[PDB]
Amino acid sequence: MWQENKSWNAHFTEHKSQGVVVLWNENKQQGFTNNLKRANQAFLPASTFKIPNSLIALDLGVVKDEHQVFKWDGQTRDIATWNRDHNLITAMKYSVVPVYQEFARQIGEARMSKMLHAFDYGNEDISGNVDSFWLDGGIRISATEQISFLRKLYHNKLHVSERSQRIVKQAMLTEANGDYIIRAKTGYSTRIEPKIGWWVGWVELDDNVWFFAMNMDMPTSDGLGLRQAITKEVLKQEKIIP
Amino acid sequence: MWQENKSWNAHFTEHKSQGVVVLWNENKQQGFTNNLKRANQAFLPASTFKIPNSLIALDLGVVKDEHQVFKWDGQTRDIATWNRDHNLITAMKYSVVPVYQEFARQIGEARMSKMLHAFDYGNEDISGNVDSFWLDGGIRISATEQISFLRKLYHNKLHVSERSQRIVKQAMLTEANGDYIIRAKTGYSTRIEPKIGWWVGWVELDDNVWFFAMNMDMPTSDGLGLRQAITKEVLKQEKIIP
Ligand SMILES: O=S(=O)(O)c1ccc(-c2ccc(S(=O)(=O)O)cc2)cc1
Ligand SMILES: O=S(=O)(O)c1ccc(-c2ccc(S(=O)(=O)O)cc2)cc1
Ligand SMILES: [Cl-]
Repeated sequence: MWQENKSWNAHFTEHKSQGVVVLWNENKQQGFTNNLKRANQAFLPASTFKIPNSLIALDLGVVKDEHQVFKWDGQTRDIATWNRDHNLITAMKYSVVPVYQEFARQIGEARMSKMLHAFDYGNEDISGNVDSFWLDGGIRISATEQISFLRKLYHNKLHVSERSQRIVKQAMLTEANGDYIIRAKTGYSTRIEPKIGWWVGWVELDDNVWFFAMNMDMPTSDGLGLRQAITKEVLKQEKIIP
Repeated sequence: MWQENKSWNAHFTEHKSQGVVVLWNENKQQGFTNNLKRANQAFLPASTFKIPNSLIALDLGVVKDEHQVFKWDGQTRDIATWNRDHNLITAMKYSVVPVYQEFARQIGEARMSKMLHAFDYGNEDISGNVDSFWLDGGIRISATEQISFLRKLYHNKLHVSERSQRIVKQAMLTEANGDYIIRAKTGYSTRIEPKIGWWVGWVELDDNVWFFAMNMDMPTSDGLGLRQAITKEVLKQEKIIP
């Protein structure tokens, strides 16, 4: 069911990095990883939590559709793409934290806890601040737990409307060409050690889907593109993408 | 409403070709084309009909979802990608006619005719074989009529469920990167003169969507790649994509 391939560590060492990549072959019901232990260690989800947060806001009517505009609050922040109006698509694409903090406040603690319990998401713990617990609160999730959550979403099995799940999967769209489709979400856990970069999602092929969940040590923002670079190197090594 | 911009004709003359490109700026509600007459000339839709065909098959339950596998019927045909099992996603990607002919036969002429009238689709005529009328029957649609149909699909305003429209828009996914998303459908009218190629769809940006419908003279299959190349050069010139 699960099997270890330490050859992938070469792609992390090439960049003075350390992390885990978890792959799940859906047709084969078989998984692969370079580090079985780290694959099952739980971290703050950071902005990968925007996937469940989006599903919850949509199912509860906090967000009516993927076109609804959440207007900039006028506060100029460090990330320039945040200083503008957004909808669900662009809020996801640029990980616009302030938009999702507003979602979390509207959802509230009671509804957020009950939804995460129904999702079986990570340790299901929302302890901490209602609008920041996924960045510095008590919630934790492993790479394999991310995949288990992503598989339910792919098959429309979560306890939200199929419509909510289809909208979030549209918003997760990251890349598409004649060879594959990638639906994924980045994340960067900075507030609580150890600082890690996330990348979770899946690769749609003609005949199959490969779910993936990776995280890696990330001491600064400069290495964030290594998330994408290293995952693709593993995908290329395993003959999943050309 | 429509502004003629015949500088685009340069992009057709470079490649020994002739045709029309039609653009619709959704935010501004203004349209652009290099040839208003041809923009309103109605042709056989060819495999661009796979968009309404998909919508009807899904709304009637002929297609359960985008994952349902439709087995190869065993007959080896000239296009190698057709000689395999398909789902809705890959049947649209590779324009697998025999799969959609089976859809059309199950839909039947009565429901096909009723649905195209509800869709306001072209001249709404399905005379000929129910499983080939978009290739050699009486149906005709112009580039501007493709735009108006696609605009309803984008806004979920066609007379089918929101679910069917979301699934078909997912299946139209052609290309996606950090700059744009293209949902579109190719078509090649081969059986009745004039032989023409189609490309219809839209380009999703952060802040806007640009609908497009193009067709061009296509006497040989060697020029089919010019549909996307010419369209993209127009999009590049208009600063829609980089
Ligand atoms: O602590 S702040 O509230 O100012 C903060 C700033 C930035 C981020 C951030 C960074 C990168 C990414 S992503 O590259 O992984 O998508 C996602 C989110 C999170 C929190
Ligand atoms: O007449 S046949 O039944 O043998 C036939 C053969 C080929 C095609 C065809 C060709 C190209 C494209 S596409 O490049 O626009 O996607 C779509 C469809 C249609 C019918
Ligand atoms: Cl999509």
